[PDB]
Amino acid sequence: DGANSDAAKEYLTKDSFSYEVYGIIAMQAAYRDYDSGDAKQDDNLGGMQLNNESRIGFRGKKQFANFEPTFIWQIEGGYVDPSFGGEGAGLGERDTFVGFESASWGQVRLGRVLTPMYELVDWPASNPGLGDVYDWGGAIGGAKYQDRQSNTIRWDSPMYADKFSIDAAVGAGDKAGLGAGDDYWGGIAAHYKLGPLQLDAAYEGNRNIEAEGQTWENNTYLVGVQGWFENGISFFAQYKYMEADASNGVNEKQDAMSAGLMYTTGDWQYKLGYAANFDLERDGKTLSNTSDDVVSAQIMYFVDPSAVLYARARMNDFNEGLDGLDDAARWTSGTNGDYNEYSVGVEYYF
Amino acid sequence: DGANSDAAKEYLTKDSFSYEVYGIIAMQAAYRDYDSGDAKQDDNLGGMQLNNESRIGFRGKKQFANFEPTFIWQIEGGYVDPSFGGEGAGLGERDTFVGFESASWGQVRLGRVLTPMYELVDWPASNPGLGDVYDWGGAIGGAKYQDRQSNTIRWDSPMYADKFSIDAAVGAGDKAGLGAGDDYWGGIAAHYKLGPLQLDAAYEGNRNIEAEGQTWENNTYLVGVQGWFENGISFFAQYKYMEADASNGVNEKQDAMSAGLMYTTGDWQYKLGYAANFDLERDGKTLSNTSDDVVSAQIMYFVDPSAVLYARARMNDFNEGLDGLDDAARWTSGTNGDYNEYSVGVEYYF
Amino acid sequence: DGANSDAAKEYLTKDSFSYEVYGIIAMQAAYRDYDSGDAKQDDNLGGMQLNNESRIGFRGKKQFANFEPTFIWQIEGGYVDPSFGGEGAGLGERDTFVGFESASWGQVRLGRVLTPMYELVDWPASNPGLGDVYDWGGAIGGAKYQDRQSNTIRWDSPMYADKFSIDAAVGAGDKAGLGAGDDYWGGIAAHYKLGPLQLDAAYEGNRNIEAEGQTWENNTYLVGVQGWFENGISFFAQYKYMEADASNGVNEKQDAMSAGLMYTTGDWQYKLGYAANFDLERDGKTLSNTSDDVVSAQIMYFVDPSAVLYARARMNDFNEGLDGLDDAARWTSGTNGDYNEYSVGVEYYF
Ligand SMILES: CN[C@@H]1[C@@H](O)[C@@H](O[C@@H]2[C@@H](O)[C@H](O[C@H]3O[C@H](CN)CC[C@H]3N)[C@@H](N)C[C@H]2N)OC[C@]1(C)O
Ligand SMILES: CCCCCCCCOCCOCCOCCOCCO
Ligand SMILES: CCCCCCCCOCCOCCOCCOCCO
Ligand code: NA
Ligand code: NA
Ligand code: NA
Ligand code: NA
Ligand code: NA
Ligand code: NA
Ligand code: NA
Ligand code: NA
Ligand code: NA
Repeated sequence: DGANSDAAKEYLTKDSFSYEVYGIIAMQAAYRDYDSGDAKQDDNLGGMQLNNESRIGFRGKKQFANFEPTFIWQIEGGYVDPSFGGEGAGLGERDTFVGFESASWGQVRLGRVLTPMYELVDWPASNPGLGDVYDWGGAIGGAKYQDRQSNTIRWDSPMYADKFSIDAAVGAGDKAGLGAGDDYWGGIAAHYKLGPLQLDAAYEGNRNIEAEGQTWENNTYLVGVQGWFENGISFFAQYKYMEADASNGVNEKQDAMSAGLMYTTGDWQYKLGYAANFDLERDGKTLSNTSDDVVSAQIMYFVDPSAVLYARARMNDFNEGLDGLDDAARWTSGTNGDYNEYSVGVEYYF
Repeated sequence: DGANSDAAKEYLTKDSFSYEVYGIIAMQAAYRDYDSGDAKQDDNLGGMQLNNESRIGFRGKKQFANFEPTFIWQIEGGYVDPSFGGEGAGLGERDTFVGFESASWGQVRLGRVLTPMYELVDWPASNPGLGDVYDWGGAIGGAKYQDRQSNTIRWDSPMYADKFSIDAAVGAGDKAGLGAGDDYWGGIAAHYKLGPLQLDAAYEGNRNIEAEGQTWENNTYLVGVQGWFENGISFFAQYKYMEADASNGVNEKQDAMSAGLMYTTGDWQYKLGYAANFDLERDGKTLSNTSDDVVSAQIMYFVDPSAVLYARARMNDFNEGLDGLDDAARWTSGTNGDYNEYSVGVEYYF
Repeated sequence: DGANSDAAKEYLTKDSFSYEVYGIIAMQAAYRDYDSGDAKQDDNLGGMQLNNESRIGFRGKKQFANFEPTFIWQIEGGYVDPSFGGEGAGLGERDTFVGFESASWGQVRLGRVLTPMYELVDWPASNPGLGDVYDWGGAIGGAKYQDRQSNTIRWDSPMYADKFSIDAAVGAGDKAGLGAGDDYWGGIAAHYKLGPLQLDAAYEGNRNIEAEGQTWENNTYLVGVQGWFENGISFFAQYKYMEADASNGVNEKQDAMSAGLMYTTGDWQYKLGYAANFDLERDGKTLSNTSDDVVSAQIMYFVDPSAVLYARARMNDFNEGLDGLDDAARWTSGTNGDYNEYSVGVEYYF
């Protein structure tokens, strides 16, 4: 089977030992206390779980004899036993790609990677534990952006003048990746280092998204700043603007923000985070109680150059629900209800 | 994505080459002869299969610079192609955990591990081929015990005075691990070395088990002995007592036993095994024909220090069926009918 | 759980470092242009995808102290992100076996391997991109052959007199592997190297195949020739004859062929391929328009001893459909409709 059967194994010279095994060992013991309005649902969803986000990966680089740009590849496994999921992950569930790099024009990757917009949403703005609100939270229809996405081509520019970089990507959408749709998206992000500050801007457009009986277009915009000061204080702040248009003329808009404050001293880092989605507006009308927010606190100990220990507490306050354009409830990260979470964890890199 | 995204890869110093790849290569060619009472069911269930229980694992240890107890981790894949199943296993389907160890207080593991009770049920008492009766066999409702279980914290004591050790564990149940329940369980085992003998006792309690339209509590108790004699004879014997209470007032009790005899000489080991479940009692009344038993013989050849070859033959005689508390047939390991199995196998450890 | 619990890990001497990690990094960017007769279906199925056929494997050999023939084993992962599928593959989805080998009598493998017949169908006769027609295409009922198959024992002879080799195999069927049937199959292939030519012949019989409310018997025969000339010209040609007999007395026949021409000069290889399935005959009557064919062109660049780059174009013309013996449509590789495909790709072996 496959594009060339096992011919590579029969005719090519094996490049023995040209790989690296790597892994992130990551365990979070997390107790969730839900307040959904239903005592049984709270008992099911809440309680103590172990969130095992350990993963194994393989990666390598190769200088082909007949081609100047260096070939790069990566295959990274999924989380081996996350909370709320069964055990076991396949290889290739996380960033998994081939590509080429050259110091002059940067790096082009093909495969499964983070979109330029999602990368900024994810880090720094989803940490610590802000992601239920800022990453995959929100009430807007269609697809505000992809996150980790297969069938993508992504270009990461060089760091021009040691100060300015661009990431650009296009790819197939989720249904298109199964031969079940013709959705697609394109995106671009830019970063500018201004001394102790970094400026970020990003865009993503999704097209031909099928949902709630309509076809959707989404456009999402993001601006952010990150900074670190000499007294050990650092911060980030991000503003995010989401627009969606359905094929029946319905328009939706929602915006969001995320901010974080960190104090690093010695082997310790203290962190506070806040994120909110504001009320969704549909066809000029504000939908009441469609906002979300989360406040988070974290203390982290640099127990080793390769590892951290941390404790975290957060409070999620979600929207009360809304209907999509087909008169059914629209799923959001608030569907299961509000909760608080107390957790301790370890992360280790080999 | 995740509790801390890809921050570990970005900010931590990679602890290169600090891992081990290990594996058990295990293949059993097994012919089954079923006598279910339906000739077509016999043809489907029976016949020759290959039972590929090979698996790959990763593990390592790390002395963190700022923390005295040693960090340990393991990620083990599932069986790559077992009999009666499709091919392919993910990483993390078997014992997969992080933990800490210190010579004074032993070892604590968090993740997916064997329960204290199941570890004794599994070894030595399920071997060779006694498991259909003694491990997952039985007629009792609820969950008599978990076996390999995610969302567990397990403490293994040191071997005090070269004689006495304890294993204790608590964890979330199966539905709770999907956010769909609040089942939980706790267990404890103790081992006492009296020269050539070892004494074993174990307990497990499961709570809030949802099954057959009821909520269940289970309590399971186990006592056993194992012995090694230098004329080459070794043996084990176990008695197991299981009780279950449903929320509609039903009580069930069942007990079981397992015994094995071994003669080891040179590169050879002969083994006989026997296990039985006795009649289930429901509400003080014994249910007739709800018992099971199995007799097994095995010859094992130590073909290498790292590997064994073995041949095995066993006869399973199962219960004749019983209803659960929702007036439908209760699934047991006897549902598919009686069978004999003849097999040869290899196991190899790298 | 398992035939021997975790006893290997507790009692056997670990053969550390007796393993190899290997991989094929394989990425194909493929644009599909469908002409199915329905514009929506054309839009869903067609478009650009990445076909990531990268996979990771583990393999090794061990000379047992007490056994002459060398022990061999392999565990190979599946495709990490193929087109039309989700991401993630388990270990063991591809060739995964244990076995023994000796220079005198060849090699026996137990586990998941290609059948002798399928190996010739796959390479050379399905390349480049002829497989939709010649590999899993075709309209005949039952199972014309297995491809990669679990529960197999396969014997590969030595190359006698440097000229003649045999592969023979038997195994359980797909439902038998789940204990849901008693299908099985046997096959044999032979190869003869006569100067610049290689001659190939193969047979496979499948029995007790359940499909379309019937039980099927299949017999498939194959003859082929491959040639390599010193001026850089090479070719292959293969003929395939398939017969099937259903348990209600219906008989079916179909034949097929595949041919390819290659010109290799320096670091370049040009390739043209053609394959066709001819009209199916059912109970002596030809069913019109049940034939398929494909024409394909490829240019391949040997970018490295370990890697190739290639570009490829093909046009698939499929049958218009047919009913099975239960009066429902019989699925074939033409069910989704005709299409053209343009692609570029890379393959790399480490
Ligand atoms: C849980 N039963 C599994 C069965 O689902 C399958 O293994 C799946 C595997 O096929 C899935 O992968 C498959 O389905 C994915 C969506 N869930 C998309 C990718 C696809 N290859 C993995 N995500 C999980 C394994 N347990 O085959 C092995 C098994 C044990 O029988
Ligand atoms: C210290 C380990 C020695 C274990 C030896 C094996 C013991 C075999 O005992 C079997 C007893 O037979 C049980 C009959 O059923 C008992 C009914 O009472 C329990 C209620 O279910
Ligand atoms: C060394 C032998 C070289 C082989 C060349 C002979 C093969 C030529 O036969 C081609 C026959 O094709 C005729 C029609 O193909 C089948 C119908 O097409 C299906 C359209 O749906
Ligand atoms: Na719960
Ligand atoms: Na989990
Ligand atoms: Na997506
Ligand atoms: Na069978
Ligand atoms: Na199997
Ligand atoms: Na369980
Ligand atoms: Na499409
Ligand atoms: Na895919
Ligand atoms: Na098959």
